[PDB]
Amino acid sequence: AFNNNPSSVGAYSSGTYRNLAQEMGKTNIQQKVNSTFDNMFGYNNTQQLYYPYTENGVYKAHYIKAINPDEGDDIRTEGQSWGMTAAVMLNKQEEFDNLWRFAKAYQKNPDNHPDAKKQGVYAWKLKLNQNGFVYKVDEGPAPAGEEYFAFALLNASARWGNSGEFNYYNDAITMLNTIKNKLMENQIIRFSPYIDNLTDPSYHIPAFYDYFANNVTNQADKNYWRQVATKSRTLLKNHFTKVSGSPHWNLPTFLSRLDGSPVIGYIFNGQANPGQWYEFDAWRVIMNVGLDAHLMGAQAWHKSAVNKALGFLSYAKTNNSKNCYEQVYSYGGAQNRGCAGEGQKAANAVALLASTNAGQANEFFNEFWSLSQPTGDYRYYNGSLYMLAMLHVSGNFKFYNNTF
Repeated sequence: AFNNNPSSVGAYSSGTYRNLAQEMGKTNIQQKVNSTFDNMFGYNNTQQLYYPYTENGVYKAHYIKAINPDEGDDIRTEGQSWGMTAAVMLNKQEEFDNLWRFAKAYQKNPDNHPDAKKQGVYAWKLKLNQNGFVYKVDEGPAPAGEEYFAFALLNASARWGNSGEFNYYNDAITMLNTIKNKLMENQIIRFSPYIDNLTDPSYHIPAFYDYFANNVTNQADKNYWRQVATKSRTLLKNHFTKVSGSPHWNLPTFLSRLDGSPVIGYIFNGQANPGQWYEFDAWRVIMNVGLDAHLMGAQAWHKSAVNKALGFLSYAKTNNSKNCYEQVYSYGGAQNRGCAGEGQKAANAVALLASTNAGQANEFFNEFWSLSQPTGDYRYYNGSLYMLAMLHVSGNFKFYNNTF
């Protein structure tokens, strides 16, 4: 029985986590969740994304391989912090520290970096030189990584304690301070440290902030993060209000102004796509809403947000000869980028945690649950979200609080 009226109390306060998959009637879920991790983390160059990093043949750490069939493989912070996240969620501590060692060592920018805006942040692109070593391809942050880096670490601490190799809890504070100091603007997460009145809706994870707050001890910082959470929901609320119907047709967008306006067209050099596109990043907004609705409780905006989004994708599936919804949508029109992949389907599966239309829910869930785990060239992004979505639909994405 899908629970078509999600609690306005969150899983976080109540300690009651939903098991979407279970509700949807499914079976052997934990197996899937586990096999999912196991494959993603097993040496098989198939679903695998977890790769060991050796230097002169002395093992160092592990990293998540952002597998690139076009531009050629690189190493991004996002997928790394995701790795750490899944690890801690599945009590895989061996793997966790492997990835965190890598991150702390190779992704991190020295705090004596000439550029202050780059200091202690995490280089978003790293690559493997033909010689065999890691180096920074791009020294600018992907603030979402640091976001999850912090979240992953707070949990790691709470789960395993900080007497091991890594003092997760301190590592976590540093990160949190970094985000405050290098990745914010009026408490709204930057799309970059260099542009202003700019955010990426897909970075907002209101519940994470609330969580951060409960895991910082001093009364000043509790407020900071509680504020950031308030503003973040507000942001998504507004953003979602703004995308309602014409001209946007209820799909969130790549970039946003802090008021929640979709950034129309190009506004800076390098910008892959126009800001008003529902694309690879925007894929995650309703996924984040679900997560939020689940953990922090479902308000109406949540419900409307996921529903209408999902609705359009549903409605669009009929508007198509190839009988699917597409990867990119501008002003409600198909940008012809092929049919939705596993990661996009995975995203929408989580979104159902705020959904209320049970019919819809079955449409979207059975579509994700039927997929086989991402393999091949485009498997980095899809597999990463597949893994996250696996924890989400299985009652395995939990907030683990530290006690003081």
